[PDB]
Amino acid sequence: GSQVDAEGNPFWEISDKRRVGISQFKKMDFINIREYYEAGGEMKPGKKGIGLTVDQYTAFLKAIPAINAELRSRGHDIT
Amino acid sequence: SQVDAEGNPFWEISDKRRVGISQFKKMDFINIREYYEAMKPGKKGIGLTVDQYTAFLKAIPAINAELRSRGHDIT
Amino acid sequence: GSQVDAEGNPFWEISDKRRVGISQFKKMDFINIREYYEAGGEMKPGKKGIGLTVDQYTAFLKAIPAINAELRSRGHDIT
Amino acid sequence: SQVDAEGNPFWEISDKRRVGISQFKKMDFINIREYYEAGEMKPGKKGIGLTVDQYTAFLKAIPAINAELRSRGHDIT
Amino acid sequence: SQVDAEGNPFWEISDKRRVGISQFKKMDFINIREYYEAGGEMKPGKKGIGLTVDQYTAFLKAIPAINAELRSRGHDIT
Amino acid sequence: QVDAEGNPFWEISDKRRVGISQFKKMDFINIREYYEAEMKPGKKGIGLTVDQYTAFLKAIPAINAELRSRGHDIT
DNA sequence: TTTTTTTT
DNA sequence: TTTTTTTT
DNA sequence: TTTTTTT
Repeated sequence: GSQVDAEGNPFWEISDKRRVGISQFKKMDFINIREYYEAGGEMKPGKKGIGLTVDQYTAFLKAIPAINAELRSRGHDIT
Repeated sequence: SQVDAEGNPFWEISDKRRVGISQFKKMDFINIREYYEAMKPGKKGIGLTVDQYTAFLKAIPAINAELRSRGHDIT
Repeated sequence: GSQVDAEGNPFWEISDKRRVGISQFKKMDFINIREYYEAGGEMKPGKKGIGLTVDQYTAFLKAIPAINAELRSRGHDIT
Repeated sequence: SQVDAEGNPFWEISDKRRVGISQFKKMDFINIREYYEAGEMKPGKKGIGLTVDQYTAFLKAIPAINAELRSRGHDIT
Repeated sequence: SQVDAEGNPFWEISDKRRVGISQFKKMDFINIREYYEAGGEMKPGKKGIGLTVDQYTAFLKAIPAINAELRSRGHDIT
Repeated sequence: QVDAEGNPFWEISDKRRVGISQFKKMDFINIREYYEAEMKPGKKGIGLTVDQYTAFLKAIPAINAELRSRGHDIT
């Protein structure tokens, strides 16, 4: 479910140490997919990851049906 | 719908950026990564497991919702 | 018996590819039963497995006598 | 000690986690697995299936792991 | 005299049993093992034994005795 | 050397024997690990049928060849 | 300069 | 949305 | 004290 950090930036966990988040930066929005490390009971973002510009994420959303199909063909249950 | 040098399929999301599926040791990963010209993979990027990629997928409608409310159009 | 992984964590082999290990996360102890894969030297933990809270583990331990009894009535020897 | 739909026995280790024995390809398995609800209770992705040899190797390690857990402050009978 | 998927030599002795040489932790092992089919590719199974080079050589020393006893029980050995 | 059953055996290590036995009318050539109490046979090990053992014997020169070229010393 | 741990 | 398998 | 988001 949709959580929020200190800055009020929304994130969703996709692992125990991996998130997707929306942050703002130099007037633009960025969708980040990144590993988090633990630092003093809190979670900071780490070097392993990628920040998507809004358009790069929408190009991504369009390749999803093709990705989904190929996965199934390899025996995965994609709902 | 392209196919790379290894034989894995990809989809360009930028001049330098790709989404792909690769198999490393019988195991499947969904990679989102920057590429530089040799076209080799670089520092920025992430290798998602299937479980991780499906968790992502379930979060997508809400992400789009929050993206929308910040003024972006997603279909 | 108690071998130590790269990061100081105790593990016990139960197979050439499966292990039980103790490790910390969010400052709490987790008992992991997980299969490992080889990679450029060391065995690293894999995606196939389950990680137990300590109470989950002690609940398992409470179930062991009855499990042993049921395996024996299927002709397995259990020391 | 309870019985599932497949008639197998299980012991609950938490609200959505189970340990149980099953037969499959005339072999016995120790299963430690997450379950989810569906009109009723189905096994999930997270989990492992132990061959009895693997399970007996486990049993052998228990006193050692138990000692470790006590040295970290856990109460383990 | 054929080579497996990993790249090691082996010899069949049954329908599902191989003798093979593999390297592990810098030492050579001679495995006498049962294999199963899986992904159309025979993989090593639970049943078998891995010999260190010293155990295999000790084993070769015991062969003429083994052969003798088998012959007296009526088996032919070349 | 003879074990408790009456079978002959040959030590190939401090805990490992080669022995011949006779179960259910056939002859087995056993390569097995044994353990203390009065030694008794362990799970780890393999019992060959005479045929498999003869197939084994044919390989031996080829195996010795392989090991020798890995610098091992075999008479 | 790619690619597999950790609950409620 | 299950269920395995070398190497002293 | 001990590396580490954002084209």
